[PDB]
Amino acid sequence: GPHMATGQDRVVALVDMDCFFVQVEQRQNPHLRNKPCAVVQYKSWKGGGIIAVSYEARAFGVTRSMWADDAKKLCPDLLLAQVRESRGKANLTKYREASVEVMEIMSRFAVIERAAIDEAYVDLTSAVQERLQKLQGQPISADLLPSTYIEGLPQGPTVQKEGMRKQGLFQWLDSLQIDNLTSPDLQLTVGAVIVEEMRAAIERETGFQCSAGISHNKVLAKLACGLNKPNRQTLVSHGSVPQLFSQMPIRKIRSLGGKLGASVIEILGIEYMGELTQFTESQLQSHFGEKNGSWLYAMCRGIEHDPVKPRQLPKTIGCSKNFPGKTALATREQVQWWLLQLAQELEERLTKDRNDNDRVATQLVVSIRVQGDKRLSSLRRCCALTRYDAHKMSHDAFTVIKNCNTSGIQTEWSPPLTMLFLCATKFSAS
DNA sequence: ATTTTGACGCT
DNA sequence: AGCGTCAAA
Ligand SMILES: [Ca+2]
Ligand SMILES: [Mg+2]
Ligand SMILES: [Mg+2]
Repeated sequence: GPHMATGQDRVVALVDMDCFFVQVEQRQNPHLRNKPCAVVQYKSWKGGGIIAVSYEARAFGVTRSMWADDAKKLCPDLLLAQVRESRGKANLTKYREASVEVMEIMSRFAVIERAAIDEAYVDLTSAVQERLQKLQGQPISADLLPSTYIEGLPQGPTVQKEGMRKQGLFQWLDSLQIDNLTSPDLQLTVGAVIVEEMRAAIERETGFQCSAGISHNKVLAKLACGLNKPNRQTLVSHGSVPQLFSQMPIRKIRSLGGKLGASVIEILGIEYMGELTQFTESQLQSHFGEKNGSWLYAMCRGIEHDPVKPRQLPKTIGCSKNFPGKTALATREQVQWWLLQLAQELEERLTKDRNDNDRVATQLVVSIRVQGDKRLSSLRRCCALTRYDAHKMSHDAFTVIKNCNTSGIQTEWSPPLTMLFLCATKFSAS
């Protein structure tokens, strides 16, 4: 009752760019705008692997991970943009730079946590308090929320999408208590007003559209974001959680899409997030561990305390290349040449990072995969990163992995290498 | 023969 | 430290 926390103490948004790499390429090449199109890496093997897909192309069934040759079977007029190749490998610089554009705009509004190349969490609690003080009891107009959905509405006693959106928004705003500055629902609504402004700023200043979720915590904000993509935002209130979770597959909640979620389903014999409420906290801890159990117990009630971390920059800078099938590296010269290629890209990126962000990486992580291992990485070794020099870094990586070559012949490498990975970590101020 | 990333937990 | 899990485009 009066002491039960309800996880309504914060306003958190999650902003996620729509079909991000596709929008970067469509900005650059107007011929691709408003077309079925996809972004592809490499071309010789089956036309290249698709990594991003416009919504027009998704209508034909094109998805990520599809070979372009296969996507063309579903969508013969599919347009393609290729990821840049430098030093023999795909190079994602253009997308990293576009990400910085968006992250810098979002940081004007609030502290952000960079969650991926195209998404960030925003802690809006303080901005909301400020805006409520500015508003001075003034009601919030639907015109301030032109792209907002209120999850769960309309309800109770138009057949077009925008009509339904407005009906739900009208029901929500008609029922708000705008004179109570401590009302969580009002706080979320002001949060959504701010996110409309942030999304408008992103589109105005970059050309890129995005979706967003607004709720009381990161997990619900992320879930909310996906409910009405693209180019829309969704408010998930605390009160919407029971109905929302009553038919929500467990795997849809962030962190439950893999083995742990599968085990929750198998061990407990349930399917939907809401079914978790019938277990005690101790029961959940007994199956999934102390941390996961407490997290599940609160999360299924819509409560999560994970903070929006103040971190706009990536914590690592890495470069990786697979060598599948017959292309596996089987000679020492090959291994050294590709380590050099990777180290040269890494050096370029590190030097730019040092100039932009006043920091230096101090550890180099080398990871490899040998033919015949189901795991992504077969071996990982670290060494000191003391100089931003590609030849030194490639030599040091070779030194730390050379003992993996079983082959009695110095010139031959066995078992062949199917992946090389260099990652700069452990940044210190500079 | 998706590939190329990036964060964080476990022991 | 090295390995594993989960998640982005
Ligand atoms: Ca996205
Ligand atoms: Mg994303
Ligand atoms: Mg995606």
